[PDB]
Amino acid sequence: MISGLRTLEQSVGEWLESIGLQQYESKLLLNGFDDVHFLGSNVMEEQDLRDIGISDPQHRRKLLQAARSLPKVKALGYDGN
Repeated sequence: MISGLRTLEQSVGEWLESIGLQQYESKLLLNGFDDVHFLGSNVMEEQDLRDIGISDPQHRRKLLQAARSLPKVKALGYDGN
């Protein structure tokens, strides 16, 4: 999703709360993955979400979309602001 309407200051809880996965926050926190400024750095692959607990499809594809949709991402084409 090249587009997205979100806040420029959201934490793990709130972030996951916007998608309804705040319940799995504990898993994303106990795995030292709470770093919101790493969602774009860390691999954040399916296996990563599975190792923490998120082994669901609607929970893996969602966390991967909201994670990659974040700023500071490897430019692939067409620069923007």
